[PDB]
Amino acid sequence: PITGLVYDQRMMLHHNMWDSHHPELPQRISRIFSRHEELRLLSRCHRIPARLATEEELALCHSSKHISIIKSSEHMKPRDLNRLGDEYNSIFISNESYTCALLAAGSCFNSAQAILTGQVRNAVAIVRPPGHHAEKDTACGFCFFNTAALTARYAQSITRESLRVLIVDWDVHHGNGTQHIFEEDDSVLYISLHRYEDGAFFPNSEDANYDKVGLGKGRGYNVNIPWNGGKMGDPEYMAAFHHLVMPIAREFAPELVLVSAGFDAARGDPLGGFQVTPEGYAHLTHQLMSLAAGRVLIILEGGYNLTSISESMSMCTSMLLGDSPPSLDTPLKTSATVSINNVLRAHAPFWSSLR
Ligand SMILES: O=C(NO)c1ccc(CN(Cc2cccnc2)S(=O)(=O)C2CCCC2)cc1
Ligand SMILES: [K+]
Ligand SMILES: [K+]
Ligand SMILES: [Zn+2]
Repeated sequence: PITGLVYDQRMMLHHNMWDSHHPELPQRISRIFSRHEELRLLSRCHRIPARLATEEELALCHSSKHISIIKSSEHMKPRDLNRLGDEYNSIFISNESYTCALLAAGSCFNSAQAILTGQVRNAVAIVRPPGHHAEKDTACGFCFFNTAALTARYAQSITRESLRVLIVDWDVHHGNGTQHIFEEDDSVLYISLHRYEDGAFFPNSEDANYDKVGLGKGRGYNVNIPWNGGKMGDPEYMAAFHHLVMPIAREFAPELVLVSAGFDAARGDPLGGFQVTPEGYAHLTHQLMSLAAGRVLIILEGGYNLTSISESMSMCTSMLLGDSPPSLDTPLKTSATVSINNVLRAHAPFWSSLR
C-alpha cells in the first residue's frame, strides 16, 4: 500500500512579471510540500520523480498549433509575453511557463504509470500551473495544458483504449476544458462540483449547468453539480457525494480515479467564497478511495490561501496513506438541496443507482 508523491521546485519558476500578489503564486506548491514535511507525511510516501511531458503526449488532447504557441513563449520578450497572455481569458506567461506546464503533466504521467504498473497504490501530485480550464486549442484560467485530461489519455495509452477513468473535479470552478475534451466519451466519466451562480461565476458559461449531461455515446458521462446562492461547505459537499458522486462512480466502476483537486472551495480562500474544511477534503478523499481498488491520483488544480491549501492537501495525503478518516457532522443550505435534486433528475435516466 505505497503512496506516491511528486513535487519539483522547478515548477515554481512560472510567475507573473507584472503583479507580485497574483494569487497563482510559485509558493503554492512549496507551501503544500512544506506542510507534508511538517506533518511527517513526506517520509511516509514513495517519491515519484517529475519529468517533462513530450510534445507528442501533449497531442493526446491538444492541437499542434496550441502546443507550438505556448512552446514559442519560452523565447519571447516581456512585450510579447504580455500580448500573447492577454489573448486568453485569465493567463499570465513568463519564459518558464511552458517548461512548468510540461513538468506538471509529466509528473502526473509518472504518477499514473506508477499506479497502473502496481509500483504504488495511490499518489499525490503537487504541481502548477493548473490544467482544468485548458481546452484542446487554447489556454484559459491560469492553465496551459489540461494535465488531468492528458493523464486520463496517457493512462489509456499505456493500458487499453477503453480504460475506465473517473475524473472528480472538486476545484470551486467548473473544468470547462475537461468537460469539453471528454464530452462525447463514455470511457472517461467527468464529475464536477462548482460554484455556478446561474452562469455568473467564472468561467461564466452555461456549459457548467446540470443539464449538460454529455453528447452522443457520452450521454450520462458528464455530471455537473452547480452551486447557487450560498456559502457551501462540508455539509453540502458530503451530501453531493452521498446522493450523486458515489452512486454514479460506483455504477461506472472506474479502473483509475483522477482528482482535479483544486482547494479554492476551502475555508479562507480569497476567491472561492466557500468553506470546505481540511477534514471535509479528507472525507472526500476517503470516499473516493473505495473506488478502483484504491487507485486514486490527486492532482493540484486551483486554491489560493496558502495555509488553507497546505492543510487541505496534506489531509488528503494522510487519507491516501491509510490514516483514520476524521468524523464529520446538520442542515444543508436550501439552494444546495435544489441543486442536488436538479442533478438527480438530469442523471436518473442514465444511472440505475439514482432510480
Ligand atoms: O481557480 C481558478 N480555476 O480553477 C481561477 C481561474 C481563473 C481566475 C481569474 N479570475 C476570475 C475569478 C475571480 C474570482 C473567483 N474566481 C474566478 S480574475 O483574476 O479575477 C480575472 C477575470 C477577468 C480579469 C481577471 C481565477 C481563479
Ligand atoms: K469543479
Ligand atoms: K465524459
Ligand atoms: Zn479554481
